[PDB]
Amino acid sequence: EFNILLATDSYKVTHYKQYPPNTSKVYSYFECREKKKYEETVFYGLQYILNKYLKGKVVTKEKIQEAKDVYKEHFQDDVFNEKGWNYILEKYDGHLPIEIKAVPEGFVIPRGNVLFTVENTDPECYWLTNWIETILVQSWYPITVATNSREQKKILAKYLLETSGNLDGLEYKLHDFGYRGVSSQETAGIGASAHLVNFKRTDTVAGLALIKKYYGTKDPVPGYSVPAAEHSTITAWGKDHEKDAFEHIVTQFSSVPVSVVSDSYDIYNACEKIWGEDLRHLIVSRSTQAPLIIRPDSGNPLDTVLKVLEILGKKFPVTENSKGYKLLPPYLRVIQGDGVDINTLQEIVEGMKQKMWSIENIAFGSGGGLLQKLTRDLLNCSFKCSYVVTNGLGINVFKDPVADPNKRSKKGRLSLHRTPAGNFVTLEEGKGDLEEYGQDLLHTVFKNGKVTKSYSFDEIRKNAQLNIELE
Amino acid sequence: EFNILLATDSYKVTHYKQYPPNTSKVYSYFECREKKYEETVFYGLQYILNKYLKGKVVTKEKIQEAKDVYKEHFQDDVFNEKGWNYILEKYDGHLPIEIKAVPEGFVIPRGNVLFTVENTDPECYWLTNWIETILVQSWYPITVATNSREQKKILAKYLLETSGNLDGLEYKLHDFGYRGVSSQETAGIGASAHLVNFKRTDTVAGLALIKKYYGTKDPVPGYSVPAAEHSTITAWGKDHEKDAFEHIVTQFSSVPVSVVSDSYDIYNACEKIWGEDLRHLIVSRSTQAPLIIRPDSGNPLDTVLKVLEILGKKFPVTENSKGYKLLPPYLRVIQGDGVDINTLQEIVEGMKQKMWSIENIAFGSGGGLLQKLTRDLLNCSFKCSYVVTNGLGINVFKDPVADPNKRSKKGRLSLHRTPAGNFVTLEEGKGDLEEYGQDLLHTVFKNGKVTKSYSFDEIRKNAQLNIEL
Ligand SMILES: O=C(/C=C/c1cccnc1)NCCCCC1CCN(C(=O)c2ccccc2)CC1
Ligand SMILES: O=C(/C=C/c1cccnc1)NCCCCC1CCN(C(=O)c2ccccc2)CC1
Repeated sequence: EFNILLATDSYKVTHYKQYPPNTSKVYSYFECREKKKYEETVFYGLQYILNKYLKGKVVTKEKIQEAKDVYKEHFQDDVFNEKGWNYILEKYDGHLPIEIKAVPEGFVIPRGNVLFTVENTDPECYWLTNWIETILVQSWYPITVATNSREQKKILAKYLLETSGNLDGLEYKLHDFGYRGVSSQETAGIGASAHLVNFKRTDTVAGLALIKKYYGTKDPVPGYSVPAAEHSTITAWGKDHEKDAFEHIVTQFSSVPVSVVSDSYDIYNACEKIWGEDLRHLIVSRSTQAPLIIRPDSGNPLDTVLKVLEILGKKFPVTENSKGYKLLPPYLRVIQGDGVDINTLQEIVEGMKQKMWSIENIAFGSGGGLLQKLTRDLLNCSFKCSYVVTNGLGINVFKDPVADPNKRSKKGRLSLHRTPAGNFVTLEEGKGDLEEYGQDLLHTVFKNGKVTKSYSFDEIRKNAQLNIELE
Repeated sequence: EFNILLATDSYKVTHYKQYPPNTSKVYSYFECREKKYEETVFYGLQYILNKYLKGKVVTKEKIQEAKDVYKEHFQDDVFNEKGWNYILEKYDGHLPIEIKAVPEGFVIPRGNVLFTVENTDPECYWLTNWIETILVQSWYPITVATNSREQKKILAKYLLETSGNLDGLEYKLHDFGYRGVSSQETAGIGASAHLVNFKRTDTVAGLALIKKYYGTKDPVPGYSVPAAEHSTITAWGKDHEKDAFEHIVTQFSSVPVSVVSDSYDIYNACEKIWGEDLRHLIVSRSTQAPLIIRPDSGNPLDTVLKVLEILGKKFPVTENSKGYKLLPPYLRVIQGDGVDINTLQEIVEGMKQKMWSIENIAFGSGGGLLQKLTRDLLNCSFKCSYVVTNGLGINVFKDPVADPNKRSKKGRLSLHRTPAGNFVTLEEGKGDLEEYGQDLLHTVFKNGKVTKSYSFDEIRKNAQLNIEL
């Protein structure tokens, strides 16, 4: 069973001996710190952490003793605030005397703004605010996946609008293939859920149960999949029987969309001769609601996409749409799901545009790039103390390292506001109290062991919409 | 609760309908495919077998849940309810799978078979690749362990060169990665992988994983040290940094303590606060309880070098037997910002050029150690190599025309020692020719049971550096 006393950076066990004596309040905040582009971030995932790990009776006698026993050996020393944890157990029935205020989930906020704040609600528990830094900072991951996924949606929207005149099907154009490429089962659920903030297609099934339990949707499920082959279901037929494999698979899935990985031996042969000639009659007969989707999976991603489109365009009836771009027949599409990240996605769609191929023709799968190849420094997600009360006097505190101004933190009590022009601003030094800037956009989401304000996944999706979708 | 029927890539739900009719066996293998990182540490499969694959993993309720979810997820009924029911009824929900693997902690060159998977009941031909997704997640502990060991090699080389020995090596790279990983579960897994090579970690989650799944003779596999963070310095107020420092070193007067010193001005902190105002509180400390000064910003090499130059003029420096400079034993440095395998190399080489012993310093690494890694780094990959259809075995493989690096191995595989004592993987069942001695893979899982396992102490032994041995 999870033990919050064993869920912090080891050194934090020692911090109750380090704060100034007579400190009754430690107040800290989280931001995606600005860096001298990812200019705005999607706030998502705190609600998961609050419910799974922080709410309710999280301290017990047994948990205190287990931590005491572990830390004794881990430090080869007795440092450990047994009395402080005892206090929470006795006085609050093991509920954390902490108040957390946050911007609503799904909100899209520029870099360098306060996203949430954390403070103790009992003077005895001044040490607790930063104890939970470690667990709360892991919110970096769903924030960063959701943000990077949204930035890819923006690229897709731009090019789809340019080459087709509308955004039909945008939400299906980036498909999560990342389950095997993430570091754990828990990470898979969290990351998949964050991608679904922006899109509707995923093979990372773990995201579904996460969303159902912690957020919820009106619809039965938040994400969808489609039948598809893997190399094993092709190669198992034998090298001389690739066509037999293709024929069997498209016939098994004759009335639903089906993707068939076509690069086991020679992608270009498969497109030109197997799909384009030998099995063409099984493809041109298909429904618009049940296309064949050809899936390359190797080679230079742009070069391969372009050559695949070139081959198909000569074997199948191509039209030119109202924008002047080439369009495959509706029973045939392509998905590129190898080596796709935000940079290569851009290169591919721009390449297609230059060769006059509509983005209607293609969708993308992304695995490692979408869910794993991300770190906490991408958006500089960071948690810092900005205000303490010592001997009954509040003081505004901060770091400001001489050699790195980018690491300077904010001072004092903070609030987030709309500007007169409709943008965002973070007020420092308790200045929000002057009420010159309308209401604080941070809301209490956690107080004294209870989750006080929750968002459905539908609300989050609405909050994270692109401007172009709004238009 | 975990449900293995909902723990695969969605498209694999549809694969039972795509294999050749009358297929009775699907046999697959995992390798770190050949294309830096010439050899990999095999670690973490045992965690997966015990936590997710062993025992009764199918129930009626689990089957109904998955059926209900997939109906909505596909907007269609494609789920193999019959196949999962067969496992439940015939085997009391235990997986009819056999997995063979190299021993954990083993250090093996790229492009070798590390484990194999096959069904033990013809009805369950589809099950081999159902569990691809979970098993392939072993990439992460393999990669963390491997990259951590590569850093130990660097530290070993330079500590040996600058000091003449390896004393303390296992304390020189400290895991700071807990906040920087993607989840609690990842934290435990990755921290445990670093502990294959080192003994210091602030990622507490790894201790419990190791105790539950591997075990050590010692009470715990990893250790920590008291240390400040910016909040315990800055809370004192900007004009009271000296007060914070004094309080902290006085509270921790008889144990090692690290104190982050760059809140406002690292160079001032070192030269004036530690080097002058509080010097008397440092030179009185025990060799068993040094002050460790922690910079945390600026260019990592430049800042380490300047910090060392400052301390060397404020404190008595000696020259060790190798000709390198050494701080007094009550004073050390830890650099824990921006450290990855590349910057680690740059720092120690820069220290060596300026005649500073590696004895003076340790490294903390967070995102670099536990998060900034992908499955592409070692090309960790699972592929089918052998099938039996209509009673005939067939060697199968992929070999994409545009990328020879993605070519996979053919047929039944085995791992052997060569005459020179190296590893070789034999394909096409050739291990059965008995020209290369015994298969080095062992059966680790069979029909719901873990059949062979390793303590964390043995894993550490297997993962030792040549220089250590
Ligand atoms: O190939 C796999 C999964 C592979 C996988 C999974 C997991 C791990 N590793 C690999 N899944 C098949 C997805 C095919 C979906 C198609 C794409 C083309 N398409 C559009 O572009 C579109 C047309 C009209 C409107 C909107 C979009 C129509 C829908
Ligand atoms: O500063 C932190 C943690 C900060 C943190 C944690 C978590 C997250 N984010 C930040 N931990 C302090 C560790 C200090 C250990 C010292 C290093 C110097 N040293 C040697 O080099 C050595 C000398 C002789 C023999 C062997 C080694 C002696 C041991």
